[PDB]
Amino acid sequence: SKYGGECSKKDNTCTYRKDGKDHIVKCPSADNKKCKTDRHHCEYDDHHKTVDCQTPV
Ligand SMILES: [Cl-]
Ligand SMILES: [Cl-]
Repeated sequence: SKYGGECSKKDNTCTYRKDGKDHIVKCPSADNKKCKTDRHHCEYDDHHKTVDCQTPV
């Protein structure tokens, strides 16, 4: 599945909720996937094993 959360601009991480716990994973350093805006929605995609801290709004 895909798991949603919020990104930290300070740390360039995504904190996502999965099975009742929070998990923190680095965002990519790629320009249009990194955490550009603090607390932007982010997702960990467990099908692709990928993270995006600029999920489509
Ligand atoms: Cl937790
Ligand atoms: Cl910000």
